[PDB]
Amino acid sequence: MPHAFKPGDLVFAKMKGYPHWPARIDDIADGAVKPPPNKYPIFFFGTHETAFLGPKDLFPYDKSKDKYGKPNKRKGFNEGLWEIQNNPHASYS
Ligand SMILES: CN[C@H]1CCCN(c2cccnn2)C1
Repeated sequence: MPHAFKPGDLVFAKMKGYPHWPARIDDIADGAVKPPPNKYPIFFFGTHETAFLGPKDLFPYDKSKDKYGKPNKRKGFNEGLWEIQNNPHASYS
């Protein structure tokens, strides 16, 4: 049975105006800005951007990749697909 989201989990993350996007739940570094309550720091593969999202916009990657893991024309998306498949836990700093 599912647990709550934790750092390192792989997802497709939905934002307004954008396709479900390959991403991961990030950790929060000592001294860094924390998310709002009930929100997680989401690192978007390919764009390397961070946004804060709640579970309603988070789709676990294994269950969802057949639907959402196809090439997209949008900037960064196909790099993102490579990252989540090939090195999803690397530093992209
Ligand atoms: C994939 N393009 C969007 C997706 C959602 C995350 N976006 C953010 C969030 C915070 C800052 N900059 N960009 C970029």
